[PDB]
Amino acid sequence: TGRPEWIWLALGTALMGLGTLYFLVKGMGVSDPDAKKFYAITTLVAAIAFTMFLSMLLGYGLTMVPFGGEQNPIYWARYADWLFTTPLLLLDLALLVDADQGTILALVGADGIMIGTGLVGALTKVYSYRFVWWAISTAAMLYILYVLFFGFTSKAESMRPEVASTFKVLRNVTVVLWSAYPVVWLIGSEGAGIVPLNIETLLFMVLDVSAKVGFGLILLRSRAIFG
Ligand SMILES: CCCCCCCCCCCCCC(=O)OC[C@H](COP(=O)([O-])OCC[N+](C)(C)C)OC(=O)CCCCCCCCCCCCC
Ligand SMILES: *C/C=C(C)/C=C/C=C(C)/C=C/C1=C(C)CCCC1(C)C
Ligand SMILES: CCCCCCCCO[C@@H]1O[C@H](CO)[C@@H](O)[C@H](O)[C@H]1O
Repeated sequence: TGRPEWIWLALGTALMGLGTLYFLVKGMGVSDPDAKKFYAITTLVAAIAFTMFLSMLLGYGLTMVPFGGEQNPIYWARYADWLFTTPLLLLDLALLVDADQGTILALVGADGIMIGTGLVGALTKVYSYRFVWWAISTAAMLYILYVLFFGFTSKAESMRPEVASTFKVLRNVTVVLWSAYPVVWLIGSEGAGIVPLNIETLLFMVLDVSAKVGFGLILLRSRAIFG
């Protein structure tokens, strides 16, 4: 009939909006140039989330895809958000540990794949191929999560305990939250259609807010971002 997911779009909008504005204000107040690069990335992550939630709320970034004999709604704008915001989040982790330039290029890379395949999955009309795309995307994601868990922690260990242990909290936050997205896609409106669209918007919304504003509040309050 109508669109019951709207409420969680509206609450996502509110939350990314407040977070964007809060980061903007704290970021403008501080003088340290190193701390600033973190503000700039993190305020930008939130701002993009905000604009994409707000579009969706207003009914944009939505398409119908036929698969399994039905006409099925898919919010593709969501992938336009992730395309930019996930790699910016990795750049935050990467600058915290002084990652080598070519590790960063690998992650951004893996990441582009992850979002690009997720999206193609979300629009494929042969039901089983949707899961082929989904599996590739999850493979790229695991690769990310591996490098953050093995490669970056080893890097963090070269840093003062305070930047290491901030990194550890953020790594920990990223691993738990990111590792849930594939499960939601698989069981929700984009995959098996078990969990309906409203409940799935809710879940992604909570993961997104946690993965960006939650992440942001942890980083941007740390002494670790100061030079
Ligand atoms: C240097 C010179 C360059 C030459 C010209 C090229 C410039 C083009 C830029 C990139 C092209 C993207 C096109 C686009 O369209 O973007 C993506 C999308 C909108 O989706 P859709 O329209 O197909 O949805 C369904 C369709 N149906 C609802 C209307 C029926 O959603 C989004 O990522 C964002 C939506 C808007 C963001 C909200 C904040 C500010 C918006 C103000 C302007 C809006 C004016 C109408
Ligand atoms: C602010 C948004 C965040 C941190 C979003 C993270 C999203 C992912 C790690 C997405 C992962 C996906 C898969 C692993 C496979 C299927 C489709 C994707 C895009 C949802
Ligand atoms: C109310 C919503 C507006 C959000 C403003 C987000 C600001 C994004 O961040 C911007 O990144 C620049 C690089 O281009 C940095 O060097 C800056 O400090 C900043 O202008």
